Amino acid sequence: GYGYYRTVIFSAMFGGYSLYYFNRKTFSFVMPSLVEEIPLDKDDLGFITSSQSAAYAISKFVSGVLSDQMSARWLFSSGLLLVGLVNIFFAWSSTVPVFAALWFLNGLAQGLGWPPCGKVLRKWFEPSQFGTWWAILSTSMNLAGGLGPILATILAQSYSWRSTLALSGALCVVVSFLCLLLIHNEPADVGLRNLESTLQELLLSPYLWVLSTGYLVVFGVKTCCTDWGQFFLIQEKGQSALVGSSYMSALEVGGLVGSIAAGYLSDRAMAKAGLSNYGNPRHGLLLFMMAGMTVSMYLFRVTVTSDSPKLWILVLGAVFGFSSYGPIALFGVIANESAPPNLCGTSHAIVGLMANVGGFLAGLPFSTIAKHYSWSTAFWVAEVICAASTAAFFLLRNIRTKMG
Ligand SMILES: CCCCCCCCCCC(CCCCCCCCCC)(CO[C@H]1O[C@@H](CO)[C@H](O[C@@H]2O[C@@H](CO)[C@H](O)[C@@H](O)[C@@H]2O)[C@@H](O)[C@@H]1O)CO[C@H]1O[C@@H](CO)[C@H](O[C@@H]2O[C@@H](CO)[C@H](O)[C@@H](O)[C@@H]2O)[C@@H](O)[C@H]1O
Ligand SMILES: CCCCCCCCCCC(CCCCCCCCCC)(CO[C@H]1O[C@@H](CO)[C@H](O[C@@H]2O[C@@H](CO)[C@H](O)[C@@H](O)[C@@H]2O)[C@@H](O)[C@@H]1O)CO[C@H]1O[C@@H](CO)[C@H](O[C@@H]2O[C@@H](CO)[C@H](O)[C@@H](O)[C@@H]2O)[C@@H](O)[C@H]1O
Repeated sequence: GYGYYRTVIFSAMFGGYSLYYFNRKTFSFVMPSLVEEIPLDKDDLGFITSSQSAAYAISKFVSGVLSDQMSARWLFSSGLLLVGLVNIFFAWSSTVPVFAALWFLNGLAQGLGWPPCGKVLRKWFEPSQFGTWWAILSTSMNLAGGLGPILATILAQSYSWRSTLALSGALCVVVSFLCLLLIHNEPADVGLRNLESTLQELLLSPYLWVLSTGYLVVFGVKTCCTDWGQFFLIQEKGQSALVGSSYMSALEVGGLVGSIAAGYLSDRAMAKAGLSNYGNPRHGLLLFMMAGMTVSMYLFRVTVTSDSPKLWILVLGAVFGFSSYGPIALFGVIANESAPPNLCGTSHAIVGLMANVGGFLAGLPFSTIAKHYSWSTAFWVAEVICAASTAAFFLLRNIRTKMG
């Protein structure tokens, strides 16, 4: 009788996470029609966004460490209420400091979304199907971000800005009780069945640092290419400004399909596996996609000129997105799967912590080296770094897998 329970649990988690991500960018969704009532500038916008980003960055790690002990049913609902209440309070106030102080709590509550879902997925679904549903659930954020602007446009036309956030908060509070009532933390509670590791042992496993370095390199390269690619294409390749938007759209469209396909293929690879404590069945795609990333970077840098047509650029962007948005999901799955059953949350939190520094590296230093020599001089550096990391991961493949 696993079918009904799995269906209802996944539906509840999908709706809950869609609402969590929708109630995170609602400020940006309603921003246009908010300056006429309260006169602001770009500095206030930066202040609020920075406060939210810092709060989210801290809360992700804190929640990831905490969720290993507290229930994964009383977090996924408490965070959603808090988000809804903060949204309502934002709706019923109009001044910069209350906005800045409320959005900090918004981010702090937003940080409590994923770890409970990951824990429930690990302790409910099969070990050979844990990557497909992970990838499918990850697309709720994409769906919310792609459909939200349209709903905001058709809603704020017939109402005001304070008339939208109140409804969003009411919806969040209403659905919080449903997600609390429907989610079962473990299959043993109902009456079904499913199938000694200190934290120091987790911190004393080389595989964790290998995964951390891989995630750092992949995320840094992706951030660099998705940030300064338009500037490279508009100031060195002599292309029209129109091709940048198409290039980014192709990159995102390819990335979504890449994530889903990587999840499904890695899950399929596990069925035909001679389970052991050495190696990893998901390592084939964790290397093939990185090689594809390097090849696509080389082709984008070398064989692109004003003579090149639009189709070539679109294909290159799609291939780069397909090869770039997959290894991130695979790193997440591997870090949340190769850990002791009572320490899944901590390992994922430590791996994800290694991404803020990657973003910082992909930020100002890249602009500095571009300012000193050129854009191509920095893209070549990124290329060689990625190639060296791919090689190093290639030789270091049979390292011990099970942490602890
Ligand atoms: C108890 C703390 C203990 C640590 C102290 C060391 C320093 C701590 C600060 C580091 C940290 C929290 C640390 C988390 C917990 C650490 C626990 C580790 C324990 C190890 C055992 C906050 O770091 C900064 O975040 C910046 C906000 O961005 C702010 O700088 C201001 O903004 C600057 C430009 O951003 C300007 O220069 C200027 O406007 C300010 O300067 C700062 O106020 C804040 O300090 C990490 O924040 C990072 O989150 C990521 C989110 O992805 C952010 O990436 C981006 O964010 C958005 C734009 O940023 C984008 O929209 C988003 O697309 C992109 O992803 C990063 O940018 C950064 O935000
Ligand atoms: C099993 C899946 C179930 C179905 C759900 C998932 C599939 C739906 C995907 C929807 C999708 C694909 C667009 C092509 C559609 C064909 C796709 C084929 C499948 C569908 C048949 C829409 O992507 C665009 O959709 C547009 C609206 O249509 C938005 O325009 C807006 O509207 C204007 C006025 O309305 C306004 O001026 C203005 O607000 C916008 O300009 C764009 O903002 C949005 O990027 C992807 O959305 C998702 O992609 C990711 C990429 O990482 C993006 O997240 C990013 O993360 C950071 C870095 O990772 C980025 O730095 C950050 O910027 C971004 O947060 C977002 O894009 C996210 O939302």
